[PDB]
Amino acid sequence: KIDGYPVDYWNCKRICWYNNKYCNDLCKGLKADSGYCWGWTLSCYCQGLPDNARIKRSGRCRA
Repeated sequence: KIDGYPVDYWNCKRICWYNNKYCNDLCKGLKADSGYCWGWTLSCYCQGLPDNARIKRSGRCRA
């Protein structure tokens, strides 16, 4: 059970896709039921994912 800012795959989306629920569906895939993106500049923010969740991976748009 971990919480933080999960990204997509190459961090090409500033660690946050775009819409609010747009990150909840992907976060839910990582078991992060409560997953919402800050529509401002705080990247995505989901809680309830595994310790191996992919968040704060750093690295510029890898794609």
